[PDB]
Amino acid sequence: LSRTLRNISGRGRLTEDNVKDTLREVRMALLEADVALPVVREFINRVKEKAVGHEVNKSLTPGQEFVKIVRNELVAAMGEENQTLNLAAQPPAVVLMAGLQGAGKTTSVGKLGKFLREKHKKKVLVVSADVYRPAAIKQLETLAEQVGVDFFPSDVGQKPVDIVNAALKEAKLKFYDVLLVDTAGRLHVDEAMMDEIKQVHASINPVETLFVVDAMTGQDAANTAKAFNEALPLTGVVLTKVDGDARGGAALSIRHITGKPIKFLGVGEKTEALEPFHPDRIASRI
Ligand SMILES: Nc1nc2c(ncn2[C@@H]2O[C@H](COP(=O)(O)OP(=O)(O)OP(=O)(O)O)[C@@H](OP(=O)(O)OP(=O)(O)O)[C@H]2O)c(=O)[nH]1
Repeated sequence: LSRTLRNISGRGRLTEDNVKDTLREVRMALLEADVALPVVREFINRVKEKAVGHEVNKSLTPGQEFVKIVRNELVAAMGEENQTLNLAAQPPAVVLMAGLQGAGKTTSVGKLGKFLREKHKKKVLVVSADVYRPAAIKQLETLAEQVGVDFFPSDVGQKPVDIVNAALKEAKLKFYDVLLVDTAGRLHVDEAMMDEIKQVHASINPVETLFVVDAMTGQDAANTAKAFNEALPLTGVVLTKVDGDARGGAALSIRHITGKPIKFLGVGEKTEALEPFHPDRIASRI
């Protein structure tokens, strides 16, 4: 894939124009076909501009220089460096989970609770404002018991905004380092549901607003991301179901469309299947 052609120009000191055109065509084709990405035109142009600017042929290792340009533009396209959760402000840190139904929001709250307790030694509250989907509040409660985080009780009778305000009060009164807020989603982008997410965000003033999206959705993930970024000040993105996306380019798309970093990757169904996103790692893998 992107590996194979990039290997063929790993150590070729000639870099003839046909060799550049052939390498660029397959990277264009693999980005376009291997995944649902349509902004490849911008990536190829930047790689072409840098190659002319840095005079790759002048270098002792022109193919290595050309691949270095491709990797560096890939790392930049994916966010340059890992950005962590916004936990250096004043406790409690409020993290709002936003996204469509089926993206993986409830599972990700459990994943983040495990990650925050085991790695950052933090006290964590989880609350669910999903009074619309059936059994969802119990689903968070069960996940909280599995990951060792505390749960704030919620009921279908309550209205989402009231639930979040009450949990924030517990988080401040009991000195919780982190409050994780799970929210209801719809399966397509819905304005009414987008209006209620706005009121919940306004009430709790979240330090972190995380957009959870399914990589398997492909191009639709970027469109969903733009709509959420437009109506919410997204601080980060969580890409789920990576373990089941053979294509693998929802990542590059989202950072381009939103300008917001991917902070975490969901790589499975279990609570430990969370991995922090490192653009320089992932870029080297492919
Ligand atoms: N392969 C994979 N699937 C994921 C991942 N994250 C979430 N899922 C799927 O999402 C389901 C649970 O998360 P959801 O409750 O649906 O997420 P949301 O609906 O957006 O939040 P919400 O409940 O509305 O608050 C899981 O079902 P199950 O846990 O029953 O397992 P299985 O994969 O076999 O089905 C998974 O199907 C991931 O990282 N990798």
